[PDB]
Amino acid sequence: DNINFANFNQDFSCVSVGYSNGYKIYNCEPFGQCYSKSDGSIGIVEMLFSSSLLAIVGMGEQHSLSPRRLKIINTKRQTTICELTFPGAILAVKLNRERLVVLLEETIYIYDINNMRLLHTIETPSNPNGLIALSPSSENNYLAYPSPNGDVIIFDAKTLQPTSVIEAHRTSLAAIALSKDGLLLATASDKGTIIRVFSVATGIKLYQFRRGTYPTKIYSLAFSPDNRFVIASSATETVHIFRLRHFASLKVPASKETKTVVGVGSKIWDDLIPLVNKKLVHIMVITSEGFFYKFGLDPERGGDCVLLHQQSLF
Repeated sequence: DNINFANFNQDFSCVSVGYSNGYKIYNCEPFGQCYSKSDGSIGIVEMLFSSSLLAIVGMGEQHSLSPRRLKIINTKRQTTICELTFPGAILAVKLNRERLVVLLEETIYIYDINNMRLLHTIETPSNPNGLIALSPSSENNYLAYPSPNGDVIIFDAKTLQPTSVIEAHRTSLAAIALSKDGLLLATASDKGTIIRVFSVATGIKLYQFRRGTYPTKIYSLAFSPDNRFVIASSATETVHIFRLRHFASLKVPASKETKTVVGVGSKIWDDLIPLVNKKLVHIMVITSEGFFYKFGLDPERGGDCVLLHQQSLF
């Protein structure tokens, strides 16, 4: 394909992948397949941390799979928890320990993941690019989604009330992300010149970073799990690392306008590199072509990140 879909789980410790003939789970550290399952064509396959709970959506209409349907399964018990049938293409599925959120182009569905009770529905301006962020923290259980121009609505998925409207950018968003603890929001507009970081709990703009001079498509934002860094990849295939312009950067070895998703490992590693050992933050890049590139970031010195490993998800 080489792949239909690939995403990190919530703490960047695994990657889930959908293919024309099934889905796989990979551990990031060390890299290797830890689950495989033959099936139909899989469009979305999302994890719940490293539990055995998977959320699965078909790519294309099949007998037992569809883009309009969500299957919640348990890999250990090898059972189906439920299936939910929606009135249109599922653009995104996000999860934490208290909530399941399902995104359609003009509707957000919020579930209690414990009993699968539909808790609340949100009608929205068209979100064809399927932008959404859901806090991995049940204590700070916030949901962020755009409301076009570049407004971001913050929603309290615990109390089911709106919290704030953040005027992130003048034009429509290209990318969005929340921190591990749910408390920081990072944004970029479709112009991708400026990256912003907001306090979710107060709406306060904490940071602002210039990605570059000329506009570009930002594919992906991510926080380090300690809130020390925010990362951004784009169509130029330059990935920038901003420490809360760049403290560090790296170049993804892929053609221009290759879509990427980025993640950062939670631990600092004592990598042996040409010899010295350097304690490095691991930045991971998944390309639409199914390539997995792991770079090492010097949290002290920054600069251009060394490529540590290339893997393949196919």
